[PDB]
This record gives sequence, C-alpha cells and structure tokens, in this order.
Amino acid sequence: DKRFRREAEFLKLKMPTKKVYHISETRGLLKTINSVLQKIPIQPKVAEHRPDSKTRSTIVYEILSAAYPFNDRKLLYEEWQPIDLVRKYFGEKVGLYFAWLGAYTQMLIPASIVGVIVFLYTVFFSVFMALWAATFMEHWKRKQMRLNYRWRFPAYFTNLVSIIFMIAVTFAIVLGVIIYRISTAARVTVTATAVIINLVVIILLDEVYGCIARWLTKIEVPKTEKSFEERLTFKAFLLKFVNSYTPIFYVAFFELCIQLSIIMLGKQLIQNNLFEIGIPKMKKFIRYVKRKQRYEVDFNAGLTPEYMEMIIQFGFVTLFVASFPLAPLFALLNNIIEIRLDAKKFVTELRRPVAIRAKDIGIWYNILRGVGKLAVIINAFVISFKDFWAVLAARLAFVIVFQNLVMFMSDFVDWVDISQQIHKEKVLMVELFM
Amino acid sequence: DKRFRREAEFLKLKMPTKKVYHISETRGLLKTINSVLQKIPIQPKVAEHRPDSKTRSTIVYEILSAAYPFNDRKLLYEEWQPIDLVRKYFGEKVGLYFAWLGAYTQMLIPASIVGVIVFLYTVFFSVFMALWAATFMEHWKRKQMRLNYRWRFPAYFTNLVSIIFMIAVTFAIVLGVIIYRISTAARVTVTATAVIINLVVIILLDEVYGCIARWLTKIEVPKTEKSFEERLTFKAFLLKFVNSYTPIFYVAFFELCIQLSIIMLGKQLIQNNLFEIGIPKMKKFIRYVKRKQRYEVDFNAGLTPEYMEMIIQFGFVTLFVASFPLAPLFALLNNIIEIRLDAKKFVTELRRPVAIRAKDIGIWYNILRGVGKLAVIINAFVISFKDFWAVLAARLAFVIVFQNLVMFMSDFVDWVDISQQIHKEKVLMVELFM
Repeated sequence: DKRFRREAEFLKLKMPTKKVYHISETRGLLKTINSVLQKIPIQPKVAEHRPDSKTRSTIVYEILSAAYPFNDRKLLYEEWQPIDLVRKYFGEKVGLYFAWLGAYTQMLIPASIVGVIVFLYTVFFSVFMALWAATFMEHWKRKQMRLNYRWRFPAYFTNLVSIIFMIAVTFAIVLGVIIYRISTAARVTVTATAVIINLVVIILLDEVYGCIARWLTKIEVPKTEKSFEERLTFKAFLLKFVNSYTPIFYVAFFELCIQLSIIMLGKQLIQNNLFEIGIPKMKKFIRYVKRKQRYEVDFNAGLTPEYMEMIIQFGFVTLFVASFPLAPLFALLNNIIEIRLDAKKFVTELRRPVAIRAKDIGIWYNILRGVGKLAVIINAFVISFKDFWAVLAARLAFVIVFQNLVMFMSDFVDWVDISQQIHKEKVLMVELFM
Repeated sequence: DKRFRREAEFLKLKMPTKKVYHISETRGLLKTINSVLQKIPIQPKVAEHRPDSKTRSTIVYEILSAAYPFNDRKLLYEEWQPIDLVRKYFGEKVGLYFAWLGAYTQMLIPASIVGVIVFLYTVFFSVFMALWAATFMEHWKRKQMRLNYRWRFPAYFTNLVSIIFMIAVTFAIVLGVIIYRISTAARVTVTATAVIINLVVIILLDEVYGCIARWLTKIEVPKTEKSFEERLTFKAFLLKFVNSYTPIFYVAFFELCIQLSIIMLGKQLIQNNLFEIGIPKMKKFIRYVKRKQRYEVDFNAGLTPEYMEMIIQFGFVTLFVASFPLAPLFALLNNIIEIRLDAKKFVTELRRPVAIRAKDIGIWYNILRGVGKLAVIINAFVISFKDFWAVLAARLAFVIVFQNLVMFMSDFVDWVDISQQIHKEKVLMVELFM
C-alpha cells in the first residue's frame, strides 16, 4: 500500500515512527506530491496474533495526505458467477454487493416470465409479485448464509431540521410536478417533454439533496465510519426515495405509467449508464519495471450510492409493480447490463480497498424488507384506486381484505442446512484439537 | 431422587447396571410398589465433566414404573419478588413462569389506572392499551435478558384432519351459542342463565377438546419432549383460544360484555381457583427420622396449561380490550390472587422436577406477540363495528387508518445494557485465564 504527500514533514516523521512500529516501506518522488509504498511474514505473524496479499495490504490498512494500494485481474478481465476471485481479489463487502446484486438478478430471472404471460391476454401478478419479493428476501438471506459458509439535544434539533427541510424539498418537488403541469398546460407529448425536464430536474435534485445530505452527515461529526455512513444512507434513501417515488406519487392521487417506464429505462440507461461512463470520460479527457508501470497507473471510491440505486432499482421493482408488468423485464436487462458495467466499472476504479467482517447488507437489507412492507399496502392502496360513495366503500373493502390476505400470505412465506457441516466441522475442531 | 416399581425384576436389574454406571442408591419397600432413593462428589465431578442439590438430582435425572425426587421450603412458606430461592429451589423454567407471570402483573399494574380514568367521565384507552401490550412484550424481553444475567405424509393428513374436526368443533360451538339463543328464546336473565350453562359447556369442551388434543399429540409419536409439547401447546391455544374467544366472537357479529366479564371473573375465580382447589380436595378426600417422614410425604405435574391459561388471561387481556376497561383491574386482582395460589399450588405440588436451559417462553412468547398482532386488527375491527352504505364506508376508512396508525405506532414502540458487564466480564475471563 502507498501514500501521497513542514508540519507535513514533521508529522511525516511522526508517521515514520509508525513505520518504525513493525513496518517495511519505501518512498517515491514525482509530480510535486509525495508517494510511499510498503510490503512486509514475521511481522505478519504478529498480525496473525492481532486477529494472501489482500490480507496483507488489508492489515496494512489495519495498521494505519492521500494514499493507495494484474494477471489475475486480467484473469478477471477475460473472466468478466465470479465469486471466487471476486472475493479473493475485489473484496468481501463489494463481493456481497455484486453477490446480492446477482441475486437481485436471480429474483429478476423467473419473475418477468409470468409477467409476459400476464401481458399476453389481473392483480394476481401483483400478489405473486409480492411473493417473489418475499422469496427474494428469503433466498437472499439463505444465500447470504451460503456465502457466509463460503467465507446531545442539538443533534435531534438538526433531525427535526432535516425533517422540516426534507418535507420542504418534498413540497418543492410537488411544485416541480404541479408547475410542470402548468408548464405543459398553456397532445400527450407536451407532458412528455415536461416529464423530460422534470426528470432532468430530478437528476439535479438528486445531487442537490444528496450532497445536502452529505452536509447533513458531514456536519454530524461522525466518529465511527460504520454508523455515520449507515444513517447517511438512511437519509439518502429517505430523500432520494422521496425524490424518485415523488413523481409517481403525484401521478397516483394528484396512463402516465408509460412515462414512468420511460423514466425507468432512461434512468437506467441515460442517467446511470451513460452518465456513469461519462464520468470515466470526464476524468479521462480531463487528463487527456512492471510494478513501475503499475505504480504509474496508480496515479491514473464510494459504494453506497452504487448500493442505493439498486435500492432505487428495487424501488423501481416495487412501486410500479402495481401498474405495468413489462418494466421488470427490461429492468432485468438493465440489471445484467449494469452488472457487466459494474464489473468493468470496478476495473475502472481508483484502486478500491478491502473491507472485511460483514454478514450482509444490513441497513440496505432490512431497508429492503421495509420496502416490501410499505410496498404491499402502497401498491394495494393504488390498486383499489351518490352510490359512488358505496363504490369506494367496496373499494375500501377490497383494500382491507387485500391487506389482511397480503400480510397473511407474507407470514405464510415467512414460515420458511449446512449447520450439520457446522456441527461435524466443530467435531473436527475438537478432533484436530485432540 | 427416588423410584417406584418378573420382567420388572429382570429389567430392574438392567436398571441396576445403570446404577452400576456411577450411581449410589438405596431401596425402600412398602404398600405393594417398589421405591428407591439415591444420593452420590467425585461422580458429580464426572458430571461436571459432562457439562447444589438441585443440580444434584437434576443430574440424576440427566442420568435417567414411577419415580420422584424443607426449612428453606418452609422459608418459602413464610416467604410466600421470590426469585432468589424460587430459582434456587423451585426451578428455572417455572421460575420463568412465576417470573414473567409477575411481569404480566407488572404490565397489569399501571394499566388499570388509566382505565379507571377512562371509566370516570374513548378509543385512546384501546390505543395506549395496545401500547401497553407492546411495552409488555418489550420489558418482558428486556427483563428476560435481566434474569438471563441473573442465571411422512399421513402426519400432514392428520393435520388436515385436525383442521377439519377443529372447525367442526368451532361450528359446534356456534351451535352452542345459537342453540343457546334458542334455549333462552322461547328479561336479560334468561340469557344470563344460557351464558351460565354455555360457559359450563365451555368448561366441558375445554377438557373435551383438550384431552382430544392430547390424543392429537399423543398419537403423533413425538420422540422429543420439547417440540411435541410445543405443538401440543399450539393446538392447545388453537382450540382453547377458539373455545374461549368463540363466544365473544358470537357476541360481536352474530351489551353482553357484562356477561363476558362475568365469564371472566367466574372463569378466574369459580373455574380456575375454585376448581383448582377442588382438585386438591379431590386427591385429598380421595385419600381421606426427618427424611423418613418426608419420604412418607413423597407418596402424598404439568405446567403448560398453567402457562396457557395465562395466555388465556392474556387472551382475556386482549380481546375485550375493545369493549370494557374495568375487567383489567379485577383481572389484575385475579392475577395477584392466582400468583399467590400459584405459589401455594407449587407448595401443593407432586414433587415437581428441575428444568434447565431455557431463554424464555418461546412458543408462548411469540404466541403472545401474535396475540397482539391479531389483537390489534381484531379489536379495531370490532371497534369500528341508503346512505348507511356510506356510513359503513367511513367506518371502513377509520378501520383503515386505524390499522395503519396502529402498526405505525407498533413500529414506533419497536424502535426500542449490561453487555458492558458482559464485555468487562469477558475481560476478567481472559484475566483469570491469565
């Protein structure tokens, strides 16, 4: 692993005392910023007392201006399922990211088929769709165990402040859609353009409220780098899910589901893929013996949004699971596509580090559980949506039995291996201990 | 621990080989049935290798016709909160039984106060009552951690058979109430007598369907004595909760809540207390040097129903939590009363054994969680219960927002210590290990 860099020199000598702990390193000088690499077994045996080059620079990070750290990576380049050297090389938490990502593809897999069978020849698609959700959570957890075998008051005042400015942004979005209706007001295509500039403004407000949430999480003085990012993700899916889901919410009570699917595909392709590849050309044209050349390539890395958008994709998977079926299929196309571009995007990365000790997606996981939770009553609530009073009455009745039958089916699924190998493995642990 | 008793003699010698394992015992002969006591430190040190007289006869049971096993018990007799020698003497699982029983009293404690404040001067009692339920589960679990610190197809064919005969008994109860209406048919007091004979018939059908469920669980060939009793309890609360809750269900859709409270108090006093003390007089009049006299007293022990009725008491706590408030207060009187009679009932027991290794009530615990779960929508569903169509419409609307606000408050409570002592305790474990 390497490093970049008066008080920098003196505290650099203070850092060299930490190099004098048990470390072995070297320096490299070019382009008016310092750089220092390192590599060191007996000291790694002391590291083995504290708790395989991935583990090596990993433990170097456990030891610790800027800083950093390929024929097997080229073996990935030909090779890109990928979980073996993906875990061995890319990392564990991101290995879960591509892993449960590919699981999200696997949930996407048989689901679109029955949706095509639906669109051939009506709410049973939504019912068994919710079943597909619960099963997706189910084998998500089961497979999570499988790869687990394969491996003070002013803060709450600011919480109320984020509540108030949050709903202020929400009604601001309501001004986006209502003023969008005024914008297309004075055939369908004027509203299509208003949806185009509207989702463009959503592309604006995503970075706007998003980096605003970076100020919300950055101004919270987070000591730990596990819970601060967690609640930062909580606000992220909060305002972001408000941002995305807000327009379809304006569609529902305040048809245009084709525009919703256009925003789905363009949000997949034109926004995420094309803008994401645009960022590679942004840094690229902004710029535009073996280990020496790779160290030169070092001059040439968040995950949560790349997690969260899949959440948004799951939010794509959930909400309009009410209306139109076929968005799941092309959604799965964007899934496998963004899987491949995710892989090559990881190839394009700025030297992403290791990340150890994680069971699952956690905040994202139970966040998805709650996504199903709000999703059921939500999509039902749109699904039902003189004597017309009694019509809406019967509508509310189907809402009710829809709710009770819905969660009843949810618990019915919730009724649902290698612990035998855990037991005999522990018997072997005492046996080798003997 | 002791024992009672041709092939009995030969297999008795086979048992004496198990006495020749590491055991020390003695025999005693009277009244045409055999009896053998036992007591044995080095062999108990071998028992300490396998995993304090309670632990002694406990491990004797771990070693194993009929069989069995008091100035500290008299110290309980004056002493009867009781958790110290209750755990030390009475046992751990039953110590949880009296423990979370007294916790159920503690939930009963401040709850009746606001109910009196209600009955002075309307659904907010039910709302905060559900809050009292969720908190009851909450500090039930938290206190459970606190005392935790202080310590193939034909079977499913029979499951369908129990379903069919179960609903057959349910409609049979519907014949009980409807034929009870025919019975009082040809002022209110004729219906009071019909309720009297009705609940008497419920007292019949409790033992009837109850021992029928003993045939359901006894004919299931249960190998283990942990899951068979669990599902036996599941059928027990199933048919029993159907039995009790069936009449008020007949009251609701098919006022008489005073008769419901009369069945509550009489079910507490006349049924449970008076019939229970009647069983002591049943065996008593059916019958009607220190260790010698106590061994003579040995000639002179289920728990689940004694658990389950509290469930029924919780089922008393839940359902008519819709209608009338003051049944909680006298219910708490029956709670403290049945706590005392529970204590002296444990004094009256037929030499109850030890029971180790249990975190909590389990089947009963999440059974109570589901009791709240069905309870919320249930009591709401009774609580809302030309243009009268639109009246029931608005009724259904309050049902809906009642449901969403209800579970919303439930999760709001579900947002909610000595693990520090666990950590420093483990630091002391390595330290004493050092």
